[PDB]
This record gives sequence, structure tokens and C-alpha cells, in this order.
Amino acid sequence: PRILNSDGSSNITRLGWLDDHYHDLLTVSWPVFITLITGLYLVTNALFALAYLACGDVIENARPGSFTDAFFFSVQTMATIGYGKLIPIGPLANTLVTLEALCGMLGLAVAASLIYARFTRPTAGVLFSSRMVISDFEGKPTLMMRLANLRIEQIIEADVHLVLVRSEISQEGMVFRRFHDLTLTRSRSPIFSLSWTVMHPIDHHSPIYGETDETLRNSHSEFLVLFTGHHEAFAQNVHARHAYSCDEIIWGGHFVDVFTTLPDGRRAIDLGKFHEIAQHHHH
Amino acid sequence: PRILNSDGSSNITRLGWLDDHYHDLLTVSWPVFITLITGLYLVTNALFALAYLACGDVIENARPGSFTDAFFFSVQTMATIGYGKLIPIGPLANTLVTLEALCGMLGLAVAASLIYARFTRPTAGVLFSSRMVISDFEGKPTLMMRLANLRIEQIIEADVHLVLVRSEISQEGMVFRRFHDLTLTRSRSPIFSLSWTVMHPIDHHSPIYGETDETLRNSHSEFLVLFTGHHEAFAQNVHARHAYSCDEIIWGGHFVDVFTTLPDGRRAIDLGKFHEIAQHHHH
Amino acid sequence: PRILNSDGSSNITRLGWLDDHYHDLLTVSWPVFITLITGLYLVTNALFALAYLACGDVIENARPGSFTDAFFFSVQTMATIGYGKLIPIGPLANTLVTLEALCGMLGLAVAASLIYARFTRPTAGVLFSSRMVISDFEGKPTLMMRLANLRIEQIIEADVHLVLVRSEISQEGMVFRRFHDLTLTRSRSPIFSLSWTVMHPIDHHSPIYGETDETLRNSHSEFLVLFTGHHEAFAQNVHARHAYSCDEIIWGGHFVDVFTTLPDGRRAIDLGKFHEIAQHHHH
Amino acid sequence: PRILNSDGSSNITRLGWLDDHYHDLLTVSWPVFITLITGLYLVTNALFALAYLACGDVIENARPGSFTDAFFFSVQTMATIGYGKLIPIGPLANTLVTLEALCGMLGLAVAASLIYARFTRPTAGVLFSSRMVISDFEGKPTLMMRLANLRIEQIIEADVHLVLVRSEISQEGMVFRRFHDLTLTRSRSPIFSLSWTVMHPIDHHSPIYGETDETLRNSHSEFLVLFTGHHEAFAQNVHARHAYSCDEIIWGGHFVDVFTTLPDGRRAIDLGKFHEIAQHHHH
Ligand SMILES: [K+]
Ligand SMILES: [K+]
Ligand SMILES: [K+]
Repeated sequence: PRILNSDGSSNITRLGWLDDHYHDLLTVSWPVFITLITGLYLVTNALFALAYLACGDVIENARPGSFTDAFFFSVQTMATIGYGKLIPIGPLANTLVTLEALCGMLGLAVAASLIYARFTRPTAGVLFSSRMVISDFEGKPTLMMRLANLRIEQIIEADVHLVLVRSEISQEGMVFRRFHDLTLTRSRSPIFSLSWTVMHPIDHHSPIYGETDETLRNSHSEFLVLFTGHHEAFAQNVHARHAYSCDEIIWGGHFVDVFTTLPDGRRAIDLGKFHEIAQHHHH
Repeated sequence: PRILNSDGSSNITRLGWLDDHYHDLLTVSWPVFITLITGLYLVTNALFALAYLACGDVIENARPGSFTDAFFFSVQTMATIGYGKLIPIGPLANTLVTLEALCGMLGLAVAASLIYARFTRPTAGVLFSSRMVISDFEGKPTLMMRLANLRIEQIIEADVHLVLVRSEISQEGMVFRRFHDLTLTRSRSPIFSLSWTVMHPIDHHSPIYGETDETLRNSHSEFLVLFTGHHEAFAQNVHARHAYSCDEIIWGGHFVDVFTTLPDGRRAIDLGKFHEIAQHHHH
Repeated sequence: PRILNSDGSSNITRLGWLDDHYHDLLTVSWPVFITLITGLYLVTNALFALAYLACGDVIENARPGSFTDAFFFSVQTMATIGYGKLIPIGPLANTLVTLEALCGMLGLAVAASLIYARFTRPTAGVLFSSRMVISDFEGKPTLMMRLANLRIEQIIEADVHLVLVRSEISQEGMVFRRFHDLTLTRSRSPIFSLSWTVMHPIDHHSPIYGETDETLRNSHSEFLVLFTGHHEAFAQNVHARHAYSCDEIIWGGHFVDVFTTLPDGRRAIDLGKFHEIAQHHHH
Repeated sequence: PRILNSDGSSNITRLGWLDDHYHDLLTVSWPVFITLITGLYLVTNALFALAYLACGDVIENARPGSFTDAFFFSVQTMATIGYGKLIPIGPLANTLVTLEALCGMLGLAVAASLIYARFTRPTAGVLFSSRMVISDFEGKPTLMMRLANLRIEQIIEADVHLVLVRSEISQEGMVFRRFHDLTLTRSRSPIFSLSWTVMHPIDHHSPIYGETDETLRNSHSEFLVLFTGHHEAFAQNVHARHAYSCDEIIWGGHFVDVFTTLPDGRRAIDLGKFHEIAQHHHH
């Protein structure tokens, strides 16, 4: 019954048409977006066609009072193909022409921006260790997990937050869900390029100090990771979030090493070891 | 007589043509912007038309010395419909043609950028509690208000500032308006997704320490909220501001709750309760 | 003989073709930029024309072996006017056609970005007090100056740096220019909207502590101001810099006030007072 | 056998098609990118051509059932040249027409964004001293290197990180690589314009305290520099990274000086001295 999913998205039921137009256009699925555009496209040409007929027989080589001919003319026009069979006749015809044109291009201008706006979304090539572990490092138990960059490009002034979420009681006895930042031995990495193992020493200041497994389940406590940085690939900021549940903490585990020396004597990164955690089994 | 409005915009009278072109173009109302563009469009084609006539009878199938014909030709040319009735004749005609073309597309290039520049502005889907309250939490009064995210998308590394603005006297006796940043128990929320109740404990460090209602009116003091964060919807930064007056502080009040358990046993959010503040009435 | 000019640009002599293409294109003056584009435009069409002639007589209604005809055809083709007199003939002709097209639009795509890149530069509407003053505020002498926003739109997350630059001697006796950032009583203003008077208290920590005028001239010391913030007008970041020399510090001065109460009882801003500094003259 | 290259890119062997489409498109060499686009272009027109043939003889003046004719028609249609020889016939023909158009325009919209996305990348004009030096400044040994801005434009709120990377042993005996950010006497420069000599005093807090050369080689330790700032040239953020190996530290060296006084008495910047380091040779 987790508040937060693994993908980091909160897991709640929300209780609530043209109001949020811009958001909605960037939020819709590509199929839909393309449809909408199409609809709009067809629609407006039809409208324009009617305008033509309305004037009445103002297009060269158009079957009299036929909406198709006018429509297709309108596309050839708006789109500025301007084949040349169907042509404006008389001031009224042409004014509508020079109006459509402008309309068409403006639409392109609007479509473009939407496209570009929705199209230009980078994604940190970042991979999260499927598990956390609690184990002794430098003489104090420490909670860790690790990120691997999935691309050759580097992430600059990357940094990460390790947030514990769990239930608490106020002195007043309000029983709420609280967020605790957890101090990391290293929270900034100005140049993140291969792997980073993040650590929260556990000492008298850690909100998870002297806590067993039993106690963690009991506060229904999870761990939320937010990573962010400036990706050289995109020359644009990127982020990535992940969440862990009490039971994805492997007590005493140790992340295996992904750094190797080749036969060649050249260093290397093996991603295969990335999700592997060493463990002592005591029968 | 408030210095700051609810929308957070300061409430002062300011005492002060082509100077600020770029700002103005992004600042104008869409109707106006479109008009301007249109004007510019029509205008330039007229100019071009004149250029054509000026050469004299250089367009196929054009009524001799008729501006309309030239004008409409110019549009068909500059929008590159290029129907094909009206056509250039001779070097002068065509040079003007190849000039217009380029002109037209440059205009598109300029129009586009403006459009995109004005078009691409997100808005945090954030709603502010209409009131603040001063109530005891964990043993110290605390001033609070709360934000609710209005969209399914999440806001990352969101954070908020609670600023008290009020009149003061210097030892030197300068009577000025000063801004105090009020320490919040929680000022960052790396993953804002549903509701956030912001709190400023009031203790010997709070500029509103041991202050009643009477004293607040007296310094003509208001409270300004700035919220900001990176919206996943837009993959871009968003902000929202709000302001409160002394009298929108509900002393002793408690925000009602918005988190529920369904019959189903599934957690939920209710945004009807959002503006509701519990209160004790003592006859 | 100032190191820094009033406009904040350093005042030094620097001692040093296709290398910096992108910078150069954004750095050039509009006339020039347009020329370059034009040149490129004309040029490429000429090249294309030659390609056509090179096939030989492959365009309908073209005077045999005539470059003009080919050239103008090439424009009508690359701008996609496609009038319809001059037309491709045979495979070679048309392939070149379908190649040009693509070329043309790609050029548009490149031109656009440049245009937009150079076009979309905001400027903080910020005005700097022409002078600084040193005077007692809240019981310690304080250096100050002030900014006024020149537009109705607000600046978010605005903040400012007050940097003293002056010559120093190392224990080793290196005589260098050093920068001292000066602690301001208020360095962030999450919502800058009208005027902000920035202050650097002078106490045992101020690098200008117990310094007279004489001593300031002597270290040839100046004061550099950098302001930056996110402008709601442009929905984009803005900055502004300014510099002051030792002699633009008005000792004992006090900035006059720009905030008024109207007859109406409505508050107001008078930016005429903005540069005015009160002063005591003692015969 | 360095972990990090001079360009700051980590020097490891990574061990691991349509997955990363957007990154890949921005990452590919211009030649390749253009090819891809071209391919896509040609391809889609061919597809469209087939669509035409498939209806069968629906284009005016088209050799019956010939792909070339259809193909070239398709381009004239999709690029909206619309010459006018080949023309749609009947409903099926034209619908495909009005579909292509839109398609073409959308492609432009997509191409543009890619172009602009890849095209609009600035590069800090920043040059790194080829060497570092360890030498006494103001009475404590200090590690330094220096940056020179290579362009007339200025970089705002520039700042730099000096990171030591070297192998260590945990008490638990884990032998890992660790990063130490090294406190710099000056880490921000709100207005970087000519040269900046960065310094890390070495004292009881420096992770390189009481370390000789021998000891540095031994921990296989390098030094990583990240510089970043907002470039006025591009009105956009820029960064630059560099790395140094133990052996590019010139002990006792002193950077020569690049600031000069002209005969004219005007100050100047010479960048020939930039890489020059003074040294005492003791036979
Ligand atoms: K056309
Ligand atoms: K066209
Ligand atoms: K045509």
C-alpha cells in the first residue's frame, strides 16, 4: 500500500475543458496531438471553403457551388502549394486568399512551437541501483544506493537528495506523513560521468538512527531519491527520480564493484555488476 | 488600502514609442499582436506592389497600372503561393520577386520567434489557501498557509518564501517599509505533488514574535508568498506568488484536512476542504 | 584612469575567420547579419543555376544558356513560389530541384534559429542610483545604493552583489587587484517590483572598515554592482551591472524618498527623486 | 594511465537502436544528421509516390504508372513548390495532397527544432593554464591555476570548482576512488572578464596537506576543474572543464604575470605569458 511508486510518482487518488490549453497540448499523447492538429487543419479549410462558396463561384475551374473543389483549393492555397488550376476571381476571392496565406503560416508558427516545446525534453541517462543497502562504511553504519549514467556525455554540477518519508506523531498527537532530508556524505558532484555511490551516514542525527527493519516497516517508511544536473548532451538541465520501500533495503549488503582493470591494463566499467549486491549468509 | 494585492502584485501608482520594441511585442494582447503583424504584412505588400508598378506593367495578366492586381500578386509572391496567372516580366520584375521571397520567409522567421516567445509561458498549477492561520503546532504557534498542486504532473525541487512586509522606525527615525524573510520549518520540497502546508514557527527570532492582531494592523503589515519549482508538465521552471493582509490571518484557526481513506482503502485528495479552517468559538 | 567603466564593462586593452562562427553570427550588427544571409542566399542560387546550366537547357521557357533565367528559376524553386513558367525537364533537372527544396528549407531552419537566438534578448528594466552614499543606518555606518524597476512587470528571485575592487599588497609584497564581495543586509529579494535600497553595513568585517575618502582614492578602489533576476515580462532571466568610483560615494548623504501618499490617499512612486541624495552642509 | 583526460572526460572503457532517439539526433555529426534527414525526406516521398500510384493515374501530365514522375510530384507537392504540370485528379489524389502538405510542414517543424537545438550551443571562451603550481602565497603554501577569458564579452556570476580525485582505503579496507572539493580562497567571481587565478590554500584542512610529490603519484591523484558562468555573448550559460595530473603540478613555480602597462600608459592583457611559470633552479 505504498504512498510512492518506484518510478517516484506519488500514488494517490485525485478528487476534482479549454481551461489549461497550453499544458494540455504538451501533455497529450502524440497520436492525439497530431489528430487535434489535423482536425484543426481540416476544419479551418472547410470554413475557408465556405467563405469561398459564400462569395459564390469565385474560383477558376471550380465546379459551381461544390464544397470539395473549394476545400482542396483552400489547402493548395494555405499551404501555399498554389498549383494554379483553381485561382481566385475578383477582389473578394483574393482578399480571402491573402488572408488564408497569413493564416496558414501563423498556424505553422504555432504548430512548430508546440512541436518544439513538446519535442525538446531531455532525459537524464541515469540508472538507479534497484536496491539500497545499510552497511558499515568508515566506521558508522551507512545507508547507500548508486546511479549510473547510461550515456558518454557528462552531467555537470549534478546533485542528489535522499529523502525519507514516513509516519510520525506530533506532541499534539497529529499522526502525519513527514519528509526528512538525509545528510549525505556527498551531495554535490560537479562532474558526474560514470557512477556515483551516494551515502547517508547513520549517527545520532540520522532520522533512521538505531532503527531496525521492524521499525521501518512500522512507520510505513520509504526513501525517495531526486537526482538533477546539467547534461552536456542536451546543454539543458535534466532530472531523474526514484523511490525505495523499506523492503528494498538490503541490510549488511555491499554493492559489488563495477570498476575493473582490463587485461590491457585499461580501466573499465561493467554494468552488469551495477545491480549486484554482495551478501554474507550465516546458515 | 493594501500595498500588495492578493495576486501578489504591488499596489502603487507609477509616475514617469519605439523605445522598448521587444518587450512591447511580448507584452501586447494577442488581438493587438495579431493586428500589428497583420498591419505589417499588408503594409509591406502594398510597398512591394508599388515597387512593381513603379517599374510599370511588369506582371503577366495584370490590369495595367492597377494596384490591387499588383498587391495581390505581391502576396501570392511573398507567401510563395505562386498561383501562376500573374507572373514576373523582365529582370526588374523578377529581382523584386527574389527579394520579396526572402523577405517573406525572414518575416516568418521573425513572427515565429515572437509567437514562440510569447506562446511558451507555463503556469504553476498552484493554488494558495485563501487564508493564513496562527495555530500551535509542536508547541510553538506557528503561522501557516498551504499550497495545492492543481495538476497530475509533479513539481521538482519546489520551494517557497514567506515574506512579512511592514513599516518600521530606525534608531535614526527613518520610517520605511521593510521585508523580513520568515524562517520556515520547511522551505524546500524536492518533490511537490499534492499539498504542502508551509509553517513559520513563531519564537524569539520571528519578527512577528509576541505580536497580536492589533500590532499587525498597526505596522500595516502584509505577508507575501513566493512559490517556485520545475514543472514536469512543461519541463521548465514555474512560479506563483500570493499576498495576504493582516486580516486574512485567522488566529487560533486550523486548516482542515485533505487526505482521506476511501471505502476502498485507497488514499485520496479532496480539494474541497482546501480553504476550510477549523475554529473554536467561545461564545 | 578607471579599471571599470560606469556601464560596468572592464576598461582594459586586449592583446591577441571561421573559428567562432556561432558567436560571430549572434554578435554581428543586424545590417551585417542580414547582408551575410542575403549574400549566402544569392550565392547558393547562383551555384544552383550553374548546376542547371551545367545539365543544359533543362528548364521550360528558359532562354537557352542563360544564367539569369536559371538563377531566377532557382529562386522560384528554392523559395517554393513555383510560379510555373520555368519548369524542370528530365531526371537530372528535377533531382536538383528536390535537392534545392530541401536545401532551402534547411536554410530557413538555420536562419530562424539565428534570428530567434539573436532576437530573444531581454534587458532588466533596472535603473541604478547614480551615486552611492555612506551614512549611519541602524547605528552603524552603511554603504548603500538603489535599484528601480523601470517596467510594470516584476522580477523574481532577484538578487544583487556589491563588489569592492581595489589594489592590495600581499605579505610577499605582490601588489594585485583584489575583489571583495561585501556582505549586504539583504542580498535576495524574491519579489523585486519597485525600488530596492541595497546596504552593506560597515563594521569590523567590512573590507572598507574605518576607511576615509582619502584611503579609498589611495587603493584606487571602485564598487561593482551586479543585479540579476527572472523577469516576468520575458519569462526569462535578466541581468544588469553598474560600477561606481571612489568619488561617486557621497559621504553622510541620505537617499531621498520616492514613496509618496497622494492627495487621494493612494500610495505612489515618484522616480524623479530616485537620484536625489539629502545632505547636511556645515558651512 | 590516467583516469581523467585533459579535456576532463573520464577515461574508462564502457561495457554494455531506437532507444535514445532524441539524444542520438543531437549527438550525431552534422554530415550524419543531414544524411538522416535526407534519407527520411527521400524515403517518405517515395512512400507517398506509391500511395499515388496505388490510386492509379491520378496526376495530370504524369507518365502512366512511373515512380519517378510520382516521386518528383510528391516532392513538388510536399515542399509546396506546386509547379503546376503535375496536378491532383479526383478526390483520392487530392486528399493525399492535403495530407502530404501538412506532413511536409510538420517535418519542417521537427527539423527546425533539431537544427536549433543542435545549433544553439555556446562555448565558454575560457582557456586553462596548462599547469598548476604549488607555492607560498600570503604565508601558506597554495595550489593554484588560472583561467583566461578568450573573448571581449564578459561572464557573469562565474564560478569554479577545484576537485582532487585520488584512491583511498577505508578502515573496513574498501579501496575506492574519492572526490574532495578543495576550498578556494575565491570561488565566485560575479564578473569574470580577463584572467582569474584560482587558489586553494593548503592548511590542516586541505586534503593535500603535508603531501609531497611522491605521495600524490602514490594515490594516483588528479585535479579536476569545472568552470561555469553566464556568457554575455550568448546570453546563455556556458561551462568548461579541465583536468590535471600529479605531474602537471609545478612545485615552487609561480605563474608569470599577463597584465601590462603600455607605453601609452594604458593597461592591457597579453595571453602569451598565460602558460608561463616562473621557477627557481638550484643547480
Ligand atoms: K507554390
Ligand atoms: K510555398
Ligand atoms: K505554381
